[PDB]
Amino acid sequence: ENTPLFSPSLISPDVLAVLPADYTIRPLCRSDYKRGYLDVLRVLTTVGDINEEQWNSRYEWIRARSDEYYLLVVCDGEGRIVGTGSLVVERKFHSLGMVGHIEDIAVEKGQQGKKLGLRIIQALDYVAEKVGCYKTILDCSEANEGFYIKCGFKRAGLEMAHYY
Amino acid sequence: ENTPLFSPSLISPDVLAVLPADYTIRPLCRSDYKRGYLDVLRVLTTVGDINEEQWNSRYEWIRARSDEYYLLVVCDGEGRIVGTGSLVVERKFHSLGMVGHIEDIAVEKGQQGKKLGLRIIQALDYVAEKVGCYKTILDCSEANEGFYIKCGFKRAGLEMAHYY
Ligand SMILES: CC(=O)SCCNC(=O)CCNC(=O)[C@H](O)C(C)(C)COP(=O)(O)OP(=O)(O)OC[C@H]1O[C@@H](n2cnc3c(N)ncnc32)[C@H](O)[C@@H]1OP(=O)(O)O
Ligand SMILES: CC(=O)SCCNC(=O)CCNC(=O)[C@H](O)C(C)(C)COP(=O)(O)OP(=O)(O)OC[C@H]1O[C@@H](n2cnc3c(N)ncnc32)[C@H](O)[C@@H]1OP(=O)(O)O
Ligand SMILES: Clc1ccccc1-c1nnc[nH]1
Repeated sequence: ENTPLFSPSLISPDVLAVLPADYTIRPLCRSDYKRGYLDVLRVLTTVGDINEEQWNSRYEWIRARSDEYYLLVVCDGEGRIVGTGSLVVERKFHSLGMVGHIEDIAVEKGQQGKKLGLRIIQALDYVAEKVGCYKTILDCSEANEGFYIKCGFKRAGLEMAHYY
Repeated sequence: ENTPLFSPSLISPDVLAVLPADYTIRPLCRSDYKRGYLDVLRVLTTVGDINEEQWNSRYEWIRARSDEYYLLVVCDGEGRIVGTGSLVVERKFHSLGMVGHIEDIAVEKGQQGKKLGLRIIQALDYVAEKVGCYKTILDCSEANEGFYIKCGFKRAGLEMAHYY
């Protein structure tokens, strides 16, 4: 239940080197249910009650796709998840090339503005580079553009949406 | 080898109703190697030589992920693929919700400006709706924004990119 979602060898040594004392960034593991992962997600959207059975099934589902869905967490060294982010690696049918997609970055409100979001993005960029992505992309609002600029991203196009 | 990538029941009846005579939109199948699929892709990027062995292996790879990677084609009714597009369905770890991502839309140059790109997008939107996506998103350049506006998309944010 402490078996990481993906290899810890995919975590940037340079990011680990600059985290606050006792903090770590690491792959999700199944035991993170107990470390307040869903609480960090509540920064992003309303989540809902989820029980350990459901968590365990959703964890086996993502683990079946661990060559695509890279979920990592920032742990405060006291058993509390305080940040998360996702890299989804799109393996094309670019001479069969690969694009990383950054998704669902969240930092607990009380821990915001301490570079933990930057560290999460640096870590997801390092995963994507390591697995052979030529680029990482993400969609953002006009309001958090300046966050992604500080993380070394540049405007590349427009996000278009269609609602049902 | 005529076994479709995904169920033909996911193809919009309304789109099939308005295609030019003898044209169809349908899931990719393994035999599409022989119908000039790679030629349509050359509208998007430079592809390279790929042999039938490689095609067959890449086809089994996508078929293993046919709950995520929905590739469809426009067939002219004379054995020629003249358009393609992809829907990638992102199943979240939104109360475990789903986002469609439209990718790699291409229409052969000689068949452009006849509504085949619109039909491809309408068809991919219908797949996403049917499988339970709350929204479909895509990234585009400023130059083809007006194409997506005509297909019923609206600007929703910015695409940011990070190169290696
Ligand atoms: C692709 C997606 O994930 S979109 C969803 C993004 N997530 C959310 O909107 C959820 C709510 N917000 C958050 O969780 C956080 O505020 C995040 C993840 C956006 C940013 O994380 P934080 O830990 O707060 O930011 P962090 O301190 O790492 O920011 C790095 C730098 O960007 C700055 N910054 C942070 N947010 C913003 C912003 N919205 N606009 C401009 N600058 C910003 C920080 O002040 C810091 O600047 P510095 O280098 O000059 O110190
Ligand atoms: C998310 C992604 O896939 S990004 C990659 C997009 N693909 C490419 O750039 C590859 C090259 N381009 C193409 O293959 C095609 O031109 C496509 C797929 C962009 C559009 O396909 P087409 O079949 O040419 O367009 P289609 O005739 O369906 O266009 C529908 C309407 O939009 C119009 N239109 C098409 N392209 C554009 C454009 N770039 N700007 C504004 N309007 C456009 C058409 O004239 C038509 O207008 P109407 O309803 O008034 O007749
Ligand atoms: Cl294409 C895409 C775009 C944005 C977010 C995720 C995806 C994806 N899901 N599986 C593979 N790729």
